[PDB]
Amino acid sequence: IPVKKVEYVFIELDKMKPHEQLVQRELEDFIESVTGSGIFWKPMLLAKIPGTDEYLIVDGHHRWAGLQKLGAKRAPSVILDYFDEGVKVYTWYPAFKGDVNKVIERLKAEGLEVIEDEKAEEKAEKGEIAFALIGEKSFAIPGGLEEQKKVSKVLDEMDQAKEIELVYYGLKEDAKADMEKGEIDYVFIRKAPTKEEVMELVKRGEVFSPKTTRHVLPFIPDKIDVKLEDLF
Ligand code: NA
Repeated sequence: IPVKKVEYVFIELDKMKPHEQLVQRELEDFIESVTGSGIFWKPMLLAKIPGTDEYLIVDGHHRWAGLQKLGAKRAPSVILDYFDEGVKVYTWYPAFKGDVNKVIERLKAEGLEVIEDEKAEEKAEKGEIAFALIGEKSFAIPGGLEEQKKVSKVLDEMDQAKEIELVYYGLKEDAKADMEKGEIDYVFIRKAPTKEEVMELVKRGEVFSPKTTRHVLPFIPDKIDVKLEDLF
């Protein structure tokens, strides 16, 4: 898709509402980058929540949260019509380099079930279980939203402890191709939400587990060049 210079507008951070949780490494990396470079270059993508003067964060949770942590006030933003057909939503695929037996033990310690099930991926994609865990073997992790959050918490902890390397793939096919090559061991598969589900969630004040949405527009917003000091 084409890159397009789009006009941004500064929006106050306190008007932005998240729809998903954070990955600690991504939060800390953003803070390190923006303070080290002094430049904010990737605009927030926002959509107004109907009946309010608040915005759904479409893209930029880690940027918003990092700026809030730094004590900033505003961020450059592109305002979208969320239900325009050009706005599409997919998901991310958490994958790891590491020992699946250690991951499974940690998942079970958090009260999750991990069940060998050759239909796990199909069930996950239908929204019937929290995640499928797919590699040499195929496991179902039953549940829904709360169980997805428990899985993600374990992964973030193991990422921080360097027990695994935790990476997020945009495309399931890419994760599977890298597993074939021996670059990753297992991938977690869940169903993407619909846009209607995202907006319903933010309207009730709730959030998904980290990296639940991956939004795509008909164009790529060109990068911008805003000084960090201008956000305060
Ligand atoms: Na997202």
